[PDB]
Amino acid sequence: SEAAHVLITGAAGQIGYILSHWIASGELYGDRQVYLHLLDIPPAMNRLTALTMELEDCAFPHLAGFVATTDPKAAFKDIDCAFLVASMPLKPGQVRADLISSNSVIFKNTGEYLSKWAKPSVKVLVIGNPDNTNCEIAMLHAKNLKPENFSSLSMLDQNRAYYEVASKLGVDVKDVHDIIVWGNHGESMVADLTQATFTKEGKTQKVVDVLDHDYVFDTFFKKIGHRAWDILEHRGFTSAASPTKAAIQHMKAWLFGTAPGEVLSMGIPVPEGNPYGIKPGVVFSFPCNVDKEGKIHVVEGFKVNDWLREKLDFTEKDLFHEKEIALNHLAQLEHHH
Amino acid sequence: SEAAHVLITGAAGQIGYILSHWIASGELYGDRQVYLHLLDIPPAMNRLTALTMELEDCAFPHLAGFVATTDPKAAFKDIDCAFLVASMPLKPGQVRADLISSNSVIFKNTGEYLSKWAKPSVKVLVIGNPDNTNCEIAMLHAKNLKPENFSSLSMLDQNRAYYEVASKLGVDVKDVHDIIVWGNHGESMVADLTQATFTKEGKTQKVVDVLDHDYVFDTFFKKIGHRAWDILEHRGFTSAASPTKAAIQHMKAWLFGTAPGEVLSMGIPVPEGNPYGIKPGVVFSFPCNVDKEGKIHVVEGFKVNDWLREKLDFTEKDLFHEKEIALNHLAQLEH
Ligand SMILES: NC(=O)C1=CN([C@@H]2O[C@H](COP(=O)(O)OP(=O)(O)OC[C@H]3O[C@@H](n4cnc5c(N)ncnc54)[C@H](O)[C@@H]3O)[C@@H](O)[C@H]2O)C=CC1
Ligand SMILES: NC(=O)C1=CN([C@@H]2O[C@H](COP(=O)(O)OP(=O)(O)OC[C@H]3O[C@@H](n4cnc5c(N)ncnc54)[C@H](O)[C@@H]3O)[C@@H](O)[C@H]2O)C=CC1
Repeated sequence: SEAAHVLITGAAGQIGYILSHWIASGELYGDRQVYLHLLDIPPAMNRLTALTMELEDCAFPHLAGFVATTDPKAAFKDIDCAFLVASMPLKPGQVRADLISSNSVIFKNTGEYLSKWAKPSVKVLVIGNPDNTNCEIAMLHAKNLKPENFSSLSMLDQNRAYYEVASKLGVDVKDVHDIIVWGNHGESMVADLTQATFTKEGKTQKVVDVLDHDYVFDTFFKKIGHRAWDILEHRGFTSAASPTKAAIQHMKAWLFGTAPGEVLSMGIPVPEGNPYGIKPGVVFSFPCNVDKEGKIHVVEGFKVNDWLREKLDFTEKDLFHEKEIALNHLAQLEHHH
Repeated sequence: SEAAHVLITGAAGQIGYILSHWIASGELYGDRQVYLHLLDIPPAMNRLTALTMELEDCAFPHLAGFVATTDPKAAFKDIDCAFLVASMPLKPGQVRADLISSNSVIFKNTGEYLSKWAKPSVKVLVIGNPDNTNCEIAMLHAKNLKPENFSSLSMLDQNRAYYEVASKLGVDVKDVHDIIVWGNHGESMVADLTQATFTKEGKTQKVVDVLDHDYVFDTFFKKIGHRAWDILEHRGFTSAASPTKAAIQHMKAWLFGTAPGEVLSMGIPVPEGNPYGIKPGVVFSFPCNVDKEGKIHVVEGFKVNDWLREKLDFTEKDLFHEKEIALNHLAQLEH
């Protein structure tokens, strides 16, 4: 077989460094070889060279080759999947609206590169923040691609939730089931425990039937929400290994399918006629599985109580608002020209 | 199965960060769960805490639990294997004798902790520099353990050599065979291409028969020698992912055995009656394989020409010298 071509943007950063090695080690594509397209900006090219040197010094049997570059054509040409890690960080004094705005241009341009140069079968995982909206913008501006080509990463938050709940309950993570992260990232994200069950001593119960209401519907989202800050506080830098783990997990499931009973939160273009009353037009985190053909499906059968309904409606509203900001910013720049 | 207990020293550093995650992902012990013992020093507590939070945030099914601590006893208690990454760095104005001396204390103490608290079957991989001598010192001070419990990491250098020679030949790494790293780390390391072959267009030839003499016996060793430096110059930090890769490769082979035809350079206490005329009493990188019971063996059948003989003798002499420095320093401290 021919090697799979894999793009990583912002390749010289923390996440790119780990992600490239992990993929080159064979963890993503199994026995198949990989060819890495490694994209960054000119200031970062020395760091990027250092990365390629270490890749080389691993003598990876799965690594068919690589290109390290600042050129979009070289980075996107004939790729099979992409980890869009790079984004424009928040500048001092900026609010979220400005973050959405600055990134809208990057992701418009990236959608255009994808459509022009990537394989029609390309699987694009959006990681750089604001990821749901960056994904929507990239998709909207990729004329030869389709919704099925795009998703955004919410698995980091799901993994955080699983560990938090399992620890609280005093069980292993494998003994907790059906925790879901819905909607947008950021403040409106819905960390849903209302479906969740756990097994302890051969006894299976619902999480919300055992834990205090205060914990579930207050303390829990608080700990999840301040987790990244807490890591930065102690580390001096933001997370790197844990988003990488989640990214590989998402893509591997997307490529080859999920396991029986497995439910992974994934940001996807909202399907028309989804069973949870979400309006098409944005990228929204749903409970998902993936079939052996690599197609993502929203998992049916979960229940929406009044609390969840309100939270879903709020994060839906939030996502359409972000989209509006992004499209308006692009329209204003266009008008100015 | 009960969880395998895995120690990583210097856990809060760059290598420790990646190594802990890679192991927790299941890549070392397969289906068996792991329980990480993460040791570092007092000023690194916050970075260690940060590491544990990220491990937690991966929701690894292979991670049974962890201890993250500055306490020796908690870190070494009932461990099954150890990656000894931490070491005393060279301080400005110090020479190699100083580096050997400062680390001898640390590794004497580590040998004692290992003997006192680790399982008798513990597999100890020494990574922190100077690794051959650190390994020898820890072993000598591990009363209840044996030479079989100890090895040192030379696989990063072998992997570097394979990619260098493959790139020079314009072939795939898989098409190059029998490159070996012998002896000590540092200046006297022997990057041996005299056994090595490669395949291309249906022909197998010796590397030394095809590549230029100046390349093989000068340019090549210089390239391998200034590689770490060149990465530092570009990265702003020392290598991390590549030594982690080699360390997992080494330990996984040690745990389950090597594949057919596979030859891994490994630093081991010199076996009596090894076929390459090396004296017992130091830790020396040999071409090795590992049997299905996890026992390391020196590979037989390689040839020692006059060039290799001289290089082997020089690095051997170098190792016994380093050992002497370390033991003399420890002796001074006693009296
Ligand atoms: N969705 C999720 O679950 C999470 C996402 N993230 C996102 O990942 C991003 C990267 O994180 P780190 O790797 O820690 O950051 P980093 O600052 O270490 O590296 C970012 C890299 O992107 C590069 N870059 C900037 N603009 C670029 C462009 N137009 N094209 C290509 N490369 C470009 C930089 O040169 C740098 O090498 C963050 O900015 C954040 O948005 C971070 C954590 C979790
Ligand atoms: N054998 C090989 O192939 C290679 C070995 N190395 C070795 O790896 C070592 C560390 O590399 P990184 O982790 O990237 O360095 P780093 O500087 O990022 O972190 C080293 C860690 O060791 C800790 N440490 C220092 N003294 C300690 C003690 N007595 N007990 C416990 N922890 C202690 C530090 O607090 C620090 O967290 C180097 O000292 C070097 O000797 C590096 C490259 C290749």
